[PDB]
Amino acid sequence: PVPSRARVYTDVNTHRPSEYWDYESHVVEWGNQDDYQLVRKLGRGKYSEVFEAINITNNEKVVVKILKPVKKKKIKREIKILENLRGGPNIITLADIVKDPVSRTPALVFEHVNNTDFQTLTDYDIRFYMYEILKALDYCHSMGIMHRDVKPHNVMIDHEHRKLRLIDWGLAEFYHPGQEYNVRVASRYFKGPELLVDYQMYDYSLDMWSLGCMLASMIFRKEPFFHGHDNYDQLVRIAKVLGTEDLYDYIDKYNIELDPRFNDILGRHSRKRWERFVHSENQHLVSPEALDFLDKLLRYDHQSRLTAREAMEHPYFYTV
Amino acid sequence: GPVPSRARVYTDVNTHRPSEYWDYESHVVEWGNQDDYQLVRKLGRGKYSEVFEAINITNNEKVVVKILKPVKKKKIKREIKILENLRGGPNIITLADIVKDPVSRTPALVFEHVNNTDFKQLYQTLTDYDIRFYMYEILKALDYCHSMGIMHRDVKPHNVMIDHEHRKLRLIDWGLAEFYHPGQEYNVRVASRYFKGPELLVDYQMYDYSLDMWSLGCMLASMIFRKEPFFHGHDNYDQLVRIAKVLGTEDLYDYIDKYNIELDPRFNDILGRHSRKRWERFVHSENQHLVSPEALDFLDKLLRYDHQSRLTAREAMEHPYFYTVV
Ligand SMILES: CCc1ccccc1-c1ccc(CNCCc2nc3cc(OC)ccc3[nH]2)cc1Cl
Ligand SMILES: CCc1ccccc1-c1ccc(CNCCc2nc3cc(OC)ccc3[nH]2)cc1Cl
Repeated sequence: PVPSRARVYTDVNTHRPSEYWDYESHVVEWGNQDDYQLVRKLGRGKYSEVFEAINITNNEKVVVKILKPVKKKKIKREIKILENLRGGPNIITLADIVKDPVSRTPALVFEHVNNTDFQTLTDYDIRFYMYEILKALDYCHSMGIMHRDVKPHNVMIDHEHRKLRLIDWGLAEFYHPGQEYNVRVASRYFKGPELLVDYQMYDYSLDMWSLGCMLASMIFRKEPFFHGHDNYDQLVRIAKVLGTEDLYDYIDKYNIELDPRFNDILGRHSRKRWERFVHSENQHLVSPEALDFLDKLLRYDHQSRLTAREAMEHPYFYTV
Repeated sequence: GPVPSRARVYTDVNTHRPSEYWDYESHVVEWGNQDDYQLVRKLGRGKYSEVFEAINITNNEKVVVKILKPVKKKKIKREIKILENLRGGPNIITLADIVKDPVSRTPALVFEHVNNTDFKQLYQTLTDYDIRFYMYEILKALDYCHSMGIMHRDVKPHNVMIDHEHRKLRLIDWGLAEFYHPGQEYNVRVASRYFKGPELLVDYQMYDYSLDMWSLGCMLASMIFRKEPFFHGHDNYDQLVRIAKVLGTEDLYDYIDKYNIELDPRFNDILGRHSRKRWERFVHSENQHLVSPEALDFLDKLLRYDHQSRLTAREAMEHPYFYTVV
């Protein structure tokens, strides 16, 4: 395959000392979890359990994410990235790194977030929160980090305080030009074309594809927008909207070899117009600006997608 | 008999934990294969250990291998359990592996590598800021291990490794460490002569984390005054006389009376009568650049006969002497 690199923040890690991006060499100081009393379980992840807790030293609520130590290297990676991004705009704030004295199970302690469930959402609300996610993305990309798991589940919102946080940095990675990354990242519905066609030299632009999937689901009230039933089928769902002509132009541009599992399922599909997804229940959220912005996000060619900084200057945000 | 005493902080941390945490005799040690490590050079030798720099042949990383002379099996289980409990704590030496050589079957502990700077030459280059910085780093380790219900019981310069280039500090050699249980009567034959707290010297067995705070105080005094060691006893009885020559014999009697301690008759002919000295007395041309009212106030609050009056590690971290450190 043809090599590729990010159009923005290409060498931000290259120009930084190894201590910034060498997470394997990072020394983790595990404090005592006795300073936190667990209150209740909030939810479960594939390798984590999140709890609401109280910091007994200052009577403040916190969130404790207890990690199943399946891969030690991955825990070091998440901790290093969270430490590097700590305090960045709309990034979940790592407050402490602790282990229970008896269990010795790794646990991450974060700032509390009064997560609203979610209906009454306005056109302005979508622009507002989309801009808030872009602030987090332009910040983490500028810090040489790809989130690689952008989806609604990883965005916490406190609608009362108009506060948004990008969470779960467990799949995040440092961007190095020319690096070949594992494509088994992100959640099925939000996997970029690059992951599905097994193109390993991807970049921050993957997060922009995921953001586009979120936008399409909201404005069209179709969740998920690209509803694959497996990783191969996911690419077919994309092809049913974007067309198969541009998919071949993409794979040809990067000299990608298509897995033979696509042979019997891909078929032939026309490129659809975004206006076709507009209906009576969603028309109050759709506008020419929204469709133009969406069109500039959902592109097979990762290099042609808007960057988070370019996306922030789009007319769709002129009102925020 | 003597008046009972308990720690002012972290009193019941082990009492409220399941026996698995502190019953080291029942702990099952999994001894791995030492073939993954090649010994490079000897770093130093302890009374019952030899510490080597080694290379982990599976990942080409340097490690530290402590080969223990298995004189007391229970003590090895204790050290292993404590190191396992504290594994990953701030400024605590990190146990990486537990191994036995296939032929020798000698117990060996494998730790994270530490680039130990020789301070015998950099003792002269240290600044007031450096002493406050490294003292704060030791207090992080102590407040952490105490919070984990562990007393180190051998706090001294030899058991503190510093990589000055990276401003990295590690509290090592947990061979004498013990689990704190309120009301437990401990062996007083712990720590190293110069660093022994008065509780040990007067054979008061019901001591606690505060013992480590006296030892830290001896280290602070030897550094800021450039007097190594600060309390230079020639035997364990004489060590108390050297402390009394500074702290005075009036406060020593107030201490033993408070806990109804019986003073060993071996003290009769050597203790004498001594005035309480002012800390400013130890200031001289060679060390004045390391001394300040804050430093002497902090030292005065560590070096107290009464173990209960000494600052805890958490109280010590909030002292004005540390206002200048992160
Ligand atoms: C209105 C903004 C918006 C624009 C476009 C597309 C979607 C959305 C959106 C819609 C809903 C949500 C809320 N997602 C909830 C996130 C969440 N995981 C959690 C995990 C937990 O424990 C594991 C607990 C609470 C959690 N809470 C976030 C977002 Cl960003
Ligand atoms: C400025 C730091 C400081 C502030 C206040 C009082 C003392 C000190 C201090 C001064 C020097 C040192 C360094 N000690 C190194 C100890 C050490 N064990 C070793 C064991 C070895 O084999 C078993 C080999 C080398 C070793 N090397 C530590 C400390 Cl904590």
